[PDB]
Amino acid sequence: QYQVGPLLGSGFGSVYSGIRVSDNLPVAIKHVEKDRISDWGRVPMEVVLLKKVSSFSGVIRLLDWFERPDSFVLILERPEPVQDLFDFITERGALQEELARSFFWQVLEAVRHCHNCGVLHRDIKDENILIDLNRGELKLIDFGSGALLKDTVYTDFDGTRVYSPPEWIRYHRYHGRSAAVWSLGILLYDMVCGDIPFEHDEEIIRGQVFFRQRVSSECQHLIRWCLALRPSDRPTFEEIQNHPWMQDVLLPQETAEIHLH
Ligand SMILES: COc1cc(/C=C2\S/C(=N\c3ccccc3Cl)NC2=O)ccc1O
Repeated sequence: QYQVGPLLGSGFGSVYSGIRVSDNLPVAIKHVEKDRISDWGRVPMEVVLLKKVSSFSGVIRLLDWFERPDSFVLILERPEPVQDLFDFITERGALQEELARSFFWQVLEAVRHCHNCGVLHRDIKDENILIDLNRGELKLIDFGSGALLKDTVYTDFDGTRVYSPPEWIRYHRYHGRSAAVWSLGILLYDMVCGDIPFEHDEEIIRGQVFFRQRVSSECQHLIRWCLALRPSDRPTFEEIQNHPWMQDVLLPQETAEIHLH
C-alpha cells in the first residue's frame, strides 16, 4: 500500500514521509496512539473533522485511514516541495507585508472553509500551516485538537497556549469564532514581526501589543483588532477580509514567483 520514509515530525503523535505504491503519490503517514485520544465520533474526532472538510487546497486532504490494535494511522496528502510556516519564518525572519497579506488571506479562506463544514480547528498557528512552495498555496494541518463548530461556549482546550485568547486563560471559557480570530491575530503578528507577541499568561491577559518591527499602521490596526480583549469587540471573518490592509491580495501563483522562487 504505502512506502514509509523519514520522520517528518513528532509530538499530537508522529508523522512520516511516504509514497503511495499505487501511483508513487507523495503522502504523509500520521500515527496517533489510542490512549491519547480523548475525543471520538467509532473513530477519533480528528478523522470526522478531516472528512467534513474534504473537497479546495487550503485544507489538508485525508486520503485514507487505518485502525490498528493501539493506534490510528492517517494518510494525508503531501506537497512537494513543502515547508511549514514556522520553519519558513524561522529561516527568513519577519515577512514583507505583501507576502504576509497573501498568506494571511489564504489562511482566512481556509478557516472560513472549515467553519462552513462545521469544523473548528482550535490550533491555528505557524506550525500547522504548510506552504506548497511551487504553487504558492497554504494548507491548514493537524485537526487533532479541533471540534465540531458550535455557537455555545467551549470549556475544553488542548491547543497551543500562547495562541489562546484571554477569556480562556482567565475563565476557561471561549466561543469558537472570536477565539479563532484571536489566534489569527497572534499569527498575523508572527508573520510581520517574526515572532509571537505574548509569552506568559499575564501578557495575554493584558493584551498590550508592542511592535518590534516596522509594521504599517493599517496592519497594526487589524492586528490590535483581532487581539481585542473583549471577544465581541473582535472583528468577524468578513470584517477582517474587508479591512484596508487586506486589499489587493496577490494570487497564490504570483506569490510564489515573487517571494518563493
Ligand atoms: C509536517 O510536515 C507535513 C505534515 C503533513 C500533515 C500533518 S502533520 C500533523 N500533526 C503533526 C505535526 C507535527 C508533528 C507531528 C504531527 Cl503528528 N497533522 C497533519 O495533518 C503533511 C505533509 C507534510 O510535509
